[PDB]
Amino acid sequence: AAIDKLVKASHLIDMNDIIREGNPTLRKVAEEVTFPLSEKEEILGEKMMQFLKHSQDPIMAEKLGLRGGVGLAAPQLDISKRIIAVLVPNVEDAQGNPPKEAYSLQEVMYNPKVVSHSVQDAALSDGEGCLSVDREVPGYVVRHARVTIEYFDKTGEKHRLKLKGYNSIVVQHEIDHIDGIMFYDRINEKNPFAVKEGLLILE
Ligand SMILES: [Zn+2]
Ligand SMILES: [Zn+2]
Ligand SMILES: [Zn+2]
Ligand SMILES: [Zn+2]
Ligand SMILES: [Zn+2]
Ligand SMILES: [Zn+2]
Ligand SMILES: [Zn+2]
Ligand SMILES: [Zn+2]
Ligand SMILES: [Zn+2]
Repeated sequence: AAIDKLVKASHLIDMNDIIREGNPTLRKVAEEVTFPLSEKEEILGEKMMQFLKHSQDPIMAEKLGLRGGVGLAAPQLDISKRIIAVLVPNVEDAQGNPPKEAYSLQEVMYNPKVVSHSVQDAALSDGEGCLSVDREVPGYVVRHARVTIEYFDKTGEKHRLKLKGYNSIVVQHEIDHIDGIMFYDRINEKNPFAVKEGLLILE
């Protein structure tokens, strides 16, 4: 089982742990976790966060052969549980000063879901990618501009959070993975770059 390989104390998640487009696990609805968490589930969360951390450190990323990334969902590791990790850094300013907060979003989320959202839609100008998808896929991935989410942390504490902009896009993309939805499911079928009036194009 994947879970045993991934939770071994010395194991670091890398690209070779990521399942590929076509693997049926990517299209399942992932199973809810129960609290208190098993050790495996707690460790998996930690390994997932560490993966993002490693991904974002140019030298660790070079060492492990990782591209930079801000999100990861358990189904991408062949684990059909509702566990996602998100790590969205703030950027340095023009003078090279680090931001006051390292991250605008940093969480391992258990059983996350969208509980409400804006009528307005948004999409990243540059489109979206996927660690599991080894194809070029152009177009606007159309999502909710703003969302309210609930989730539980590793302790079982419930959180409720409003998200907008890029962080909104990120959590939606991850939650989609745990529902068996892929980014290109949300790209217009006739014209990948169609803009419905009022769509927020995010720079
Ligand atoms: Zn591995
Ligand atoms: Zn069940
Ligand atoms: Zn722990
Ligand atoms: Zn490390
Ligand atoms: Zn609620
Ligand atoms: Zn709705
Ligand atoms: Zn993804
Ligand atoms: Zn929705
Ligand atoms: Zn399509």
